Amino acid sequence: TPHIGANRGDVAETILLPGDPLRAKYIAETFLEDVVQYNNVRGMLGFTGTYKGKKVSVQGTGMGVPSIGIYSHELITEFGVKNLIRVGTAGSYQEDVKVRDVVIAMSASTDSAINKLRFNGADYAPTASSDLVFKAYEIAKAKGLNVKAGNVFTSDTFYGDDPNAWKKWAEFGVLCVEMETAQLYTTAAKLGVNALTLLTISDSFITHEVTSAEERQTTFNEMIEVALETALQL
Amino acid sequence: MGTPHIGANRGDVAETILLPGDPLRAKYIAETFLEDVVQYNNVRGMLGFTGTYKGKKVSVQGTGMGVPSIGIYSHELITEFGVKNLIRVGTAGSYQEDVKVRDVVIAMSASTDSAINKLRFNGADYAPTASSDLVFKAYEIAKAKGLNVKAGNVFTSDTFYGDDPNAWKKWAEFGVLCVEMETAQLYTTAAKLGVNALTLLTISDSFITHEVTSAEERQTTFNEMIEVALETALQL
Amino acid sequence: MGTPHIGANRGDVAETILLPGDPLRAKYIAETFLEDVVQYNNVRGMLGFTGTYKGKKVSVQGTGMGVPSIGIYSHELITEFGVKNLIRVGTAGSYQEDVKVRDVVIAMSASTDSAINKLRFNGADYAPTASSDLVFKAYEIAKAKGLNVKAGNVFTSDTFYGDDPNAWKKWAEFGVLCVEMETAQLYTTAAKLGVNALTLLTISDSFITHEVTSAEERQTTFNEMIEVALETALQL
Amino acid sequence: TPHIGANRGDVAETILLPGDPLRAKYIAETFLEDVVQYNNVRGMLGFTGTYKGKKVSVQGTGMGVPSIGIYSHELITEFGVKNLIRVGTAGSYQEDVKVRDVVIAMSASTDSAINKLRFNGADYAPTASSDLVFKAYEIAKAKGLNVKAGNVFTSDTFYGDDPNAWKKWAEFGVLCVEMETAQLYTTAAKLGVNALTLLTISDSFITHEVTSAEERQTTFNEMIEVALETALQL
Amino acid sequence: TPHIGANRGDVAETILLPGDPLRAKYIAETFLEDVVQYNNVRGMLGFTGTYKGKKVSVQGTGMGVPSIGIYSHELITEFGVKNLIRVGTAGSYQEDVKVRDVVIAMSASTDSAINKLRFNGADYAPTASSDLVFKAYEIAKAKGLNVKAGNVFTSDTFYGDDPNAWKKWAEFGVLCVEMETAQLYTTAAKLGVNALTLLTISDSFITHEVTSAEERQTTFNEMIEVALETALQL
Amino acid sequence: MGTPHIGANRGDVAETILLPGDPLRAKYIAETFLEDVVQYNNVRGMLGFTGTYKGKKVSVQGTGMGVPSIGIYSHELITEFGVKNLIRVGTAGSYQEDVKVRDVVIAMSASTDSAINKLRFNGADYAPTASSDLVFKAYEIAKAKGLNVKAGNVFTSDTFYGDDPNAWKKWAEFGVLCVEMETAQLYTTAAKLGVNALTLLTISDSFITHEVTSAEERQTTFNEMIEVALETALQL
Repeated sequence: TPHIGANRGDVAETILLPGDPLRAKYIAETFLEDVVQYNNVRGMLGFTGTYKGKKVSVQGTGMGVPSIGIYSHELITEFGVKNLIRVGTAGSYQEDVKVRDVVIAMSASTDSAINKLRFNGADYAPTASSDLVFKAYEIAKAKGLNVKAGNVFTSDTFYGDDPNAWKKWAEFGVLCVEMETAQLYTTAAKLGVNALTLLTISDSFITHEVTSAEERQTTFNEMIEVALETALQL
Repeated sequence: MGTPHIGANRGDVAETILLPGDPLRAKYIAETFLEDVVQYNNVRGMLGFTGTYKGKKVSVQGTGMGVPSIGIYSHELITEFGVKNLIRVGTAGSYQEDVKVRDVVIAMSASTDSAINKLRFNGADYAPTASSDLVFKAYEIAKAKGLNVKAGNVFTSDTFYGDDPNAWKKWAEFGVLCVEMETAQLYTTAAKLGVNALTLLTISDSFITHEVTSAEERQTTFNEMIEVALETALQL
Repeated sequence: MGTPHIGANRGDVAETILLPGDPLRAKYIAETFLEDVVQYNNVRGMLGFTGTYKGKKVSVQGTGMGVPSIGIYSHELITEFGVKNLIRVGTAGSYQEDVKVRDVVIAMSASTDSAINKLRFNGADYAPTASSDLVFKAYEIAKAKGLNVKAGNVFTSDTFYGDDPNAWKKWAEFGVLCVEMETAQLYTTAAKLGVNALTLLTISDSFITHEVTSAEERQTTFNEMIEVALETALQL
Repeated sequence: TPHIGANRGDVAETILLPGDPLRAKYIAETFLEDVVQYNNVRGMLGFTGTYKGKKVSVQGTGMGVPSIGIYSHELITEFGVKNLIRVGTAGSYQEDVKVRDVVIAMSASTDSAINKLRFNGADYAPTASSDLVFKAYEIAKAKGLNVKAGNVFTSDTFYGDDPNAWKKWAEFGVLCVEMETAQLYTTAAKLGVNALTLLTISDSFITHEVTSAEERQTTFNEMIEVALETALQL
Repeated sequence: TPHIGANRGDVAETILLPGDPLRAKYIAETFLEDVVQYNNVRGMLGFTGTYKGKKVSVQGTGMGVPSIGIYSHELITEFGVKNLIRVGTAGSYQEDVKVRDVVIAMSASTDSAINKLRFNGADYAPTASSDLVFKAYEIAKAKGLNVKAGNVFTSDTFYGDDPNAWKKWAEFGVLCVEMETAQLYTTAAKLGVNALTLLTISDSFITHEVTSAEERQTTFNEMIEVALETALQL
Repeated sequence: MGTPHIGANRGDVAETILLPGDPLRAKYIAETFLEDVVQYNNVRGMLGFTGTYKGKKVSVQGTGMGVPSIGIYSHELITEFGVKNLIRVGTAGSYQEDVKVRDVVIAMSASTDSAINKLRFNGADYAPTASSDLVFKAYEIAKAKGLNVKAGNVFTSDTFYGDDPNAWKKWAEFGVLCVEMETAQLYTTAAKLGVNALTLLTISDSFITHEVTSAEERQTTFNEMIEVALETALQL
């Protein structure tokens, strides 16, 4: 409510969640029919339309655990959302994981304290909904995409103090780093709904390639198609 | 051209910047208080503007909500665009009976439940702290404006919707004035990079009372805060 | 010859291994499902066997209970004996009403109260995660076998007899399927060493219901799990 | 009571708190009139007198968070003290911060666990009373002292294992290291009273200058004058 | 019960606890008369017999804090065991501590989280029963053994990532590393019974000597004799 | 001459030192038990003395209260003045019914809520431990003196006035004998620097009973403890 200026009914049961509200705009204009914009509070654009006849929503979450914490909670509790598919970007930690590859997050490691606080310092592993993982994987394979499914690192920090810090995570099989998933999976689990993160590799700690701002906003089409086809099967 | 989060050139951003959380509030500040306004950023809709206030160049830009979001923007602004003075202008919820709605709070420091510094200092407690020159200038301006100003510790929360309704009380017992979501990061980043930072906050609600205020009332108080921030900007 | 915990030579262990906690369960699996069985380990009574399943070499070995115990065995098996695929086959207690006794759980990941990774990552939260190729193969086999299969997060407990009877509930609220004592270590070690790991679990009891099952019933379900693990082994 | 051998009434509402009881003695003999010694328990000297007609107290706290924890608590709860002004010494972490400079602590970073324990591992920032900060700053400026006001580090450890450990703190703007303030500010906040720390730089991690024991006890007059003038305005 | 397949009465009041069940077998066959095997669940052999006329038990615990946590709890609560003497192996952290030396653990440092969780992150020091320490020390000295008594490190990890990690512990006087004692001492203290760990040095971080599997199982006789003589006096 | 906290020369301090928390107790010990006493320290009023006991040189010095205070004094004494044996002689509050007022406790080890070692060992649990030679000598002396002596774990508290009246109980359930404020630091420092340390404690009050004792009674028991410490000193 304080953050989404709309009524229950305005948002579909399944929603795609880019971090960038302008990417939500792009998805809505490019892939959906009969689009209605239901939110402009804080510029966090949210749209509802149809994809091949099925109602779907798309809305920006902003960057970081706390921002997506706010939007995922409100979407679930106040708008009755049941399936949440993050479509985001991430920096590769693996030579095997290339700029513009698509990755499924089975789980999310994190340096956020959100769960450390709640479990008295133990290690909760935020985990994807298996059904969504399986469906998204199958759709991807049927499309010719060599999609990997594994652990991603959700960081609070884009500009770390130590340029070599990523290497410890990569040694333990972490595919890439992004900034939202540990929170999305935690909240989905807590509230009894379903969540999946798909990512497009936008930067690389191996080769140091950086995609442009325009490229991230309007050209990562493969992940969007996977997410939409996934939504269609839910 | 720019950074992956700010699509502008060096020179497009003034040396002093105001930092509302909401990019629509940046647009409002720019339209309301600045002359000859140019928009330098639209990446991710994170509106940023540059204009003059009483003849002096000043910028204003949304940061998004939360420590990680402002961490990205403050870092890029300082290292890529040469920003020297960063003044957050936000809203907060009061934890104290004598911190009333429509009061202005100056953050001397920020407590937090974010893990950003716990990681950095091997589990020790770093206290993110405001630039004193900015605290002193802002206080004297606010006072002379006749405003009800408090200066103290604020709580930078990582979690808006927490498990425990009463958890704020522990912080309130230890004198914390109010809760917001950005300041510990702003102060840490400015300290690391050797620049100047200040957070000003209008009290928009109270965990203690349930006083209601009109939109006109809220606008007037917000404008007062912005004036304090801009008159501060003038003296740097 | 060997390591201080496995008294065998390189070559004695197949590239894929099943890992019951109980070495008497390793003996049972070997006798029941494997041909031309050779025992390669008796050090500390930690029985390990190598035989063929449908003509393919496969090993099976007890790990002991707990993160430190499986930490020793998995490390030695991988680094000294060249094991590439490690499939734990265990029992677990259900934390969920729809995770019923005699169900099979595939661990996609493992939460834990062990400090092994807290130490490694400076207090951050590493999520030990299964090899997806093994998760996908095992799921499809179990499904086609008509089994009631769930795939999700399991809790690797350091303490069987804890101070607090209700402590599991916090984990259950956050979707944890069941509790066991080895998986976070198995997944972390396999990830570090660049090999493949999977945990399969039969639900032996419930924290929610108190359903009773016969030994024949328990044997049948256990055999089904082993078949899934061995049919998975076949495709690697 | 177990630690201060005196009755309510014997201590003034405003008190100066050096760590060194012999420095309390010095302040009392040098700056106060009509001095009465109210405490000698454990040799922790405490005096009450007048400064320009206003009643003030001065008492040693001992070194370290736990010692000042004891004395600040007893002073507030049993003796009705309302304003607590620590006048201490500290080692510089900044080239800008010279031996014999005076510093105001706006806040205190710490490696003490006192607050980690209480806030479930979150980061409480012990903070000075703004009124005292402003008054002390103004008095200092009117005296010709270039006083800095910023973050100080309260350590449990004088002799650290790592000779380079201080450098991380200095990178993040920490002015100097002392051993009391995080506790004084925490207790003052908890009990609803007012606190300020003034420090004289007695050692330097930059130049390695060390002042003598005599110098710390009887020659740091500038901070004492600021504190007394501050008390006078309260 | 789930882990020990026997009835109250089958186990004596004093028990020796090697980690290795085959070492329990060795002790029982070599030192005890009238031996009965009371446990074979999970192959964790347990025996009861007499040593010089006094009933004693010996049982394997398995390796690691969680495994001994299980067996020590069941032994105490369900079988009425009152004295628990671990007879284990450990790797030396001190040039002074040689392969085949015998060590008494007065206390156990640990990297286990078992107590961090329980004491809100404070530092509980698991400590031996003084009576058993004194008796075992005296017996050892009367045998000609130069026995050391000090702090041992209970680790969850045999194969650490950092080959130099042990050096910090050795600097602070840690004698050797093993994998059970912090748990045994914690549980004994909690349940109000008595515990002692004796160790034989089986590996050395100084010289890199490694004893064989056979040697650990059947040749560490000196510690066994000390433990048995200790039991006899209880 | 000296250190910033001890105003004396090398040679002024004996190789064995007794360490009361209270410097007035150091003065009392020196006057009561030592011959040919010289005061070597008055810095910060932290009285230190050197005299002979039965012809042997021994020192005695106040440490102040708390881990940080004794951290300074023990470090300087060892590294600058060549002290080899450090024996704290203090008071403590009992956590146990069979640890009665006027009993003597020998600290085998010290639990703590200080963060000194949590920082040092990356969040692991170091157990500060007494020198066994000193534990054994002191126990045998105390026993032969007919004293009621206990040897075990003590709790080194960082906070005298804690938030929670019942918090000691957790420690009491896990066998902790009593609470004091210095020992974890003393034992850690002596271990680091390769020297010998022991804490002896007279039980001055009880968290369990509320027994009252006369000053004469308290003096007698304290003198007994000092005798144990000094007879121990004699044999080093």
